[PDB]
Amino acid sequence: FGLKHPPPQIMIKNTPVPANPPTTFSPAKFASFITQYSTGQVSVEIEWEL
Amino acid sequence: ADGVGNSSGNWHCDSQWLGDRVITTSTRTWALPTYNNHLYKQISSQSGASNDNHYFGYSTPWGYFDFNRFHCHFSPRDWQRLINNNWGFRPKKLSFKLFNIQVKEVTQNDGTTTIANNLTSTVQVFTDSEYQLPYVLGSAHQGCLPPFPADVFMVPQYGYLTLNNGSQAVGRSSFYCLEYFPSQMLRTGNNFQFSYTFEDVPFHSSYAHSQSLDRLMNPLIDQYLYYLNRTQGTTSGTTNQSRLLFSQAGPQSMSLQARNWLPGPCYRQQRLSKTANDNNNSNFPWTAASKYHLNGRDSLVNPGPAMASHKDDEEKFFPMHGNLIFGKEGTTASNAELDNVMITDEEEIRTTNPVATEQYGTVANNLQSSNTAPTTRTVNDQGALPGMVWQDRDVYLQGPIWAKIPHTDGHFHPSPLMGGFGLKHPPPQIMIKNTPVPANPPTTFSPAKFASFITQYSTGQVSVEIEWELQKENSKRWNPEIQYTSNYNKSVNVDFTVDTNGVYSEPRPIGTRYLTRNL
Repeated sequence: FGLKHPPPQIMIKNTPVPANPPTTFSPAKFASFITQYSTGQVSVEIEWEL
Repeated sequence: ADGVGNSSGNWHCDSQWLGDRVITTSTRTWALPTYNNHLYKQISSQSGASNDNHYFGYSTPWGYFDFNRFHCHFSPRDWQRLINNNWGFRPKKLSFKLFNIQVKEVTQNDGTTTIANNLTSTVQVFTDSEYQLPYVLGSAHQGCLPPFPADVFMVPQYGYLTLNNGSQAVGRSSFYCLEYFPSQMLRTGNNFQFSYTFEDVPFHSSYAHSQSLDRLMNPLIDQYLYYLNRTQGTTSGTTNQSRLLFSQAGPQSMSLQARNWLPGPCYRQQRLSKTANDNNNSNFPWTAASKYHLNGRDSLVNPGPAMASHKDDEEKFFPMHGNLIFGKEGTTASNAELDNVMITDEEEIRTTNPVATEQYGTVANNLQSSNTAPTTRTVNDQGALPGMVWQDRDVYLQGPIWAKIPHTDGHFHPSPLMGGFGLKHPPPQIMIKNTPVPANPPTTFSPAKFASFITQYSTGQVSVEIEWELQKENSKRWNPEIQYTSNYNKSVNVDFTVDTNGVYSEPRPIGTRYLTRNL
């Protein structure tokens, strides 16, 4: 089936958790994060005509 | 007010364009360490430093939140859209939110480090709505919400200065303890809200002038006012004797007409060519720079009065310390090259404001007579005269938004010389801090100061939202207008995006003044 307005794309992401920052302020880009992942359950349900 | 498994607030960002106003909101992630080991530290300049570079003050364990830059709110597409259709704008309302706060403890036992959650630790936050602490915003300091929403940033440390007699202090100096303020303590689950309303402020002139002060008349009709145009005699035999003669100024003698207004005030600055070899071979800066000194110590006027960068067809000369200079991505902060920086141009105000490199004009300075010929003098520093009309300095996507007008008895033009809107009651400074968590105390009571704390930091999300009023343009110009565009030519990477290494960059400065108006 071709659709002008198909089911939209759901996007998911893990927010970045910074590691311990330097004691003295630095304007440099923060590039030391805590490594972690995520898991969960996803349910889908489609009603179809016959 | 929630538990540990419920999130406070969401990630909003985006912007909304309404009929007469635009709501720009942005969310970022922030980190915060402990500063000065939870100590207030006195800071003096140095022993043997320069007289001008002297200072006395304090540094606190408190951070603060900065969002006083347009690029910390707008986006390149939004900015281009705003400046290509509007004759002005100004802030109307402000909302601020802190949420999703986590306090994380750090442990060190070897070369490795371990980070753990600390659910019972609080965080202190408060806003100086009564404007009692010194205002350090509006000084073009670093550390506002990075231009790219995906960047995680760091909360700058707070500190202030006071009166100093050399490197020392005076009894008139003040000390402010920020723990001496009512502050809100919040754990993982709590959040902080804040709302604010800007006061009345003039619209920013986001347009150039299609006319000029010196050319504001009819190019077809003579004036009915006479002007002295000759002192000798025009007739034969009288060309060598004095005789006053009066003419009427028309389209030809267009520089001798009568006028109503004068160009803005001037404060001359030195000139520099963008080509290195065309300049003088000496270290003249700070020895040939327009500088002002008070209390016996000098200081440099970097922005200075709003004055045109160069004349027409110059495109090569800029005043020394006469315009904002931005840094390109990944540029050293000490002795960078000319091609690694970004010098802003303020030529749009050539019509009203005098050029910075040149003078205001000449004034007679003697009583001419038969024996003595008249003599004039060039004037490079000009104050304020009746009938003076001028224009303010433009603002840029990366430039400052506002500043705090000092609480003094007198003001002439409270518009900041560095940027945009001057406010008597600007958005207050929000300060945030990590409460100190003591380590195990001694078993036997000791009155000594407790100086063994648990090392930990904090992180969270900060949302900001400003509602801005817009002034629409209704121009009767027939031909098209000049506007900001992206070059269509092929390029390795497009402007205002990330490179293969994921580093966001800003290639050029963008000014608001693109549309035109008649004087």
